[PDB]
Amino acid sequence: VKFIEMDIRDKEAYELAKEWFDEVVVSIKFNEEVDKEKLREARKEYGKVAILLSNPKPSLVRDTVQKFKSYLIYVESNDLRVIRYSIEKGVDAIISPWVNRKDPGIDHVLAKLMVKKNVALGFSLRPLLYSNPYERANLLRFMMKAWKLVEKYKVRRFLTSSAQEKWDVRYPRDLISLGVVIGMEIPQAKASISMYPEIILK
Repeated sequence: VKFIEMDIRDKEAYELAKEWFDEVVVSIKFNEEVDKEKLREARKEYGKVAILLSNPKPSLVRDTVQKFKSYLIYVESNDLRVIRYSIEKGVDAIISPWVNRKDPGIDHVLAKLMVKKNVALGFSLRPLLYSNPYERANLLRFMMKAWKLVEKYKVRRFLTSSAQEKWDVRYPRDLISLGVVIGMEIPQAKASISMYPEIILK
């Protein structure tokens, strides 16, 4: 089986993940404008790079999906309006929408739209690692609820470290264990780091 890490956000984490996965995608964060040159080099260098829009305005999302068609586009936002809109615009993935929210960041209506628009939901490990015991428990609760919805409607999904440091990276074995903890069966967790990433990449 070919395991894939869809979201690495640090150079040293990338080098380590490359030793453990068949393919690693590096996410380049942008908040106001997407820089073609900053991306261009990443492609030649890393090969596979995703544009990560962090708390973007709707206009930024629209522009990006139009201009950069050959790039994967991920959206991280805690604004339900932006999340819904990004899904409608057909971005490739919504990453951990429950972060900085008091709910899963996804519901029945949104899950249905995600499947229709072929948008994936990315489950990040990082938040759990950086949180204290109490915060971790709340995050897990929201992640579990998000998983049940994703499973119920067959929404594409993937597990990822979303690593910012070398020590945030995890071997497939341990990402699978994360999947089980949030409620996935072993095969589902395995598919979340192989089959689904393959479908998302095409």
